[PDB]
Amino acid sequence: MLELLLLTSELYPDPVLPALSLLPHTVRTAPAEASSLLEAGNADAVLVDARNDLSSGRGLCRLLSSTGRSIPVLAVVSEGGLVAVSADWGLDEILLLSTGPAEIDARLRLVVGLGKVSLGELVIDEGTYTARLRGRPLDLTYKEFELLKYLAQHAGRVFTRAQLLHEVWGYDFFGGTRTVDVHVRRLRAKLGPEHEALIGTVRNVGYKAVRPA
DNA sequence: CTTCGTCACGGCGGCGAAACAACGAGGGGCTTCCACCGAAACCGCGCTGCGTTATAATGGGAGCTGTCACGGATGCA
Repeated sequence: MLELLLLTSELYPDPVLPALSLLPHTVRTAPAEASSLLEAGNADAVLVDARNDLSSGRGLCRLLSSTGRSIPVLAVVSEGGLVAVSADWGLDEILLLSTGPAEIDARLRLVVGLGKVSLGELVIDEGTYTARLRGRPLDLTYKEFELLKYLAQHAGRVFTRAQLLHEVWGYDFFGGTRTVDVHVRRLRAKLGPEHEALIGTVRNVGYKAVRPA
């Protein structure tokens, strides 16, 4: 009753997951391509092969992730390869290549079968990449909107420039930037006289966010 | 083509940490025994030396000896 779409170059679903033939779910196969995500129709779940290669499997799990709406993404890895399997893959469920038929059935029937938190005086709207600080208008540049976003949810957490750099930027990451200094100085300006006490900037500890009061 | 985002550039400055000098409690400087080294001793005894042996016994075993020549030093006649 589920259409499972395999992105695997094995040309058969059998060595990727052996016991799946014991369940009468339909399996539609294609090589591990992003364009075969356009090959998804009424697929209820999707399995990626990452048994020997954790990197492209994790990135494909990432390629699916955050796109929306979304159909939940699954992957199959090895047991010594479960070290890299984490929440950073964008997984909803991970499968091993030795999980049983009723086990895969239960994981599938679990996974295929609200608003933002208010409020730290900085609302986050995901549409135009902008916020709202005690006032409707709040212009945030491409990276001056996520810098506040990064310090928003991790309020109270201490983050160094590089720790911020690789999540706030791509990052590349360049050096000798002061881009944090350029931003936080700018992010402490468009926030008006009030809420200047939203970021904790003590010397050489990085740039932590201080939540009220 | 237009207009916005980013990323150094350079300084500013206020924190900040490390160097330098008022010194007092763990070492340096005290006795106080006796298992001990170490002495001093008290030995005996392998180890070397030295003595004696009482029928008669009364002359080496051995060695295999040659060159080639030559000056000369040495016993004869």
